[PDB]
Amino acid sequence: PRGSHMNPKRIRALKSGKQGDGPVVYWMSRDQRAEDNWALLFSRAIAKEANVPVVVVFCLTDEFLEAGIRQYEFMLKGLQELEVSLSRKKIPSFFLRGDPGEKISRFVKDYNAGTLVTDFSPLRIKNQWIEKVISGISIPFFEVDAHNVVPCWEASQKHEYAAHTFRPKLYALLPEFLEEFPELEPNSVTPETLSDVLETGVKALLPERALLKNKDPLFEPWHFEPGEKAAKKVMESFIADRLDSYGALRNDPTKNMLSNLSPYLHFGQISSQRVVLEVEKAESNPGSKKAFLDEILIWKEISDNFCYYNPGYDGFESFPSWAKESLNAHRNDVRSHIYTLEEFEAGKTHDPLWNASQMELLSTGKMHGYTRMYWAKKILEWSESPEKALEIAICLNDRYELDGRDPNGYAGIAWSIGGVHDRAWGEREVTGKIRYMSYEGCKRKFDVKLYIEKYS
DNA sequence: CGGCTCGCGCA
DNA sequence: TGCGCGAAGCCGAT
Ligand SMILES: Cc1cc2nc3c(=O)[nH]c(=O)nc-3n(C[C@H](O)[C@H](O)[C@H](O)COP(=O)(O)OP(=O)(O)OC[C@H]3O[C@@H](n4cnc5c(N)ncnc54)[C@H](O)[C@@H]3O)c2cc1C
Repeated sequence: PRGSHMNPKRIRALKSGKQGDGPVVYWMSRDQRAEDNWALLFSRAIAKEANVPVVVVFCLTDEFLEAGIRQYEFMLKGLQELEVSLSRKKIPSFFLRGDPGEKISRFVKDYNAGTLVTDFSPLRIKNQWIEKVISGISIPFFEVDAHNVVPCWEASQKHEYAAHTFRPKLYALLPEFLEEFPELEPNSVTPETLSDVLETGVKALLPERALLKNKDPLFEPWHFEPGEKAAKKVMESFIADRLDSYGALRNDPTKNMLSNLSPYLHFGQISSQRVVLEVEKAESNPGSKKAFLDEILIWKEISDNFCYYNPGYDGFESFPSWAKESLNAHRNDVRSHIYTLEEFEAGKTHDPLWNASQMELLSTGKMHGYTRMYWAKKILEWSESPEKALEIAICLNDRYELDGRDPNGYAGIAWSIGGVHDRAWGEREVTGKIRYMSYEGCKRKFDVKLYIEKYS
């Protein structure tokens, strides 16, 4: 589809047809950014060879009622900044409200689009929208992987059992797909208010707000500034101040040594390929670079491999055969404790370490990467069944995490509860052969009293 | 067959 | 804190 700096393996055809005489339409969803976006670049390249302008369309769905204000404001404020960025490049952006299966097909017919492009997401609801759009349009429909360094359908053609089998496949394709991004050329031709959608949506989510006793909100919004510009600053400070000590202080929740990039990486406000490009060129601790590259490349893209090849990624059926047989045998085991969804949500357990972990989630929207393991595994230990544990963890993870509703979450929860991408460990009660984490094990690895005292 | 992103005993 | 071992089931390189 033309291009010199454009690898054709990044784009695949969802529907064939005669290319219309209208503008090229980029259905933006996962990658909400103007820079370092292969989908927006491939849309501009197709627009250049056809001598037509490119436009961006974003469909705001009713999915925001399932989450809260913390994710709604973080995403909508970045789209307000993105609207100004695309305007400087003469790219007009259109924001629709409703079902994408019906709104995109109507926008395509109304604007007389010539070609339709969208980004890649392995989630179930995205494939449902794509099949609805294919049946309602008659122009070519393409899909570009702008979230992974190596395209998901190109890195592996099957479900990967572990990371030690996915690691050689990914790193073998890095010299081809790891490249610099070309600049977004502005439009040569020419062709709802986001402020009202923000005030309307916030007023609908106000009753469901997380509060404390004196009716004060629990969420602290000053920890992470949303937007494409702020995501660049978070990367720069991480490379300059936090990348050196990353390899040694990554599992210490009392130290702020993480990249803090998952809120921006989830909404697509920053390209993970851009982060890899800068980390590769940075002269820092070699063990710290290898530890970070293993996270943002192997573990981030293998979660896309998990959801894309297992349509029941949020279910007990996606668990391996050894894990399902172990969890099934311990179904009748008496639990030491039993808490419901409301008691897990308010942090009213007997474990001050688990409660402090839940408080960091409710107040900042980003639980530390290490405690999220202990947070999820203790749910399986103090719940009715593995299905209820999977249901409570997914609920709290997608409702209060800023990086929630992400393929990393369903793969991370399945790792902690179902042992996905893990192996079997010592036999125990209730949990069986699933990996076990203890409060005493965290006491020997970091100052637990400091973590508890920080979040009450 | 070899090696996989815990708890535990011991410097 | 840092290291070596234990307990476990299975992939995949042959
Ligand atoms: C039960 C559970 C639930 C999770 N929930 C989510 C979620 O909803 N959204 C989410 O983005 N991550 C989730 N993860 C992964 C992990 O908790 C976050 O990626 C990380 O804590 C975010 O902080 P960070 O970006 O500063 O981490 P860093 O150490 O800076 O990691 C850098 C990047 O690497 C990737 N990464 C790191 N660790 C993992 C991992 N274990 N799996 C996959 N990718 C990883 C992420 O893209 C992250 O932004 C979850 C993990 C677990 C165990």
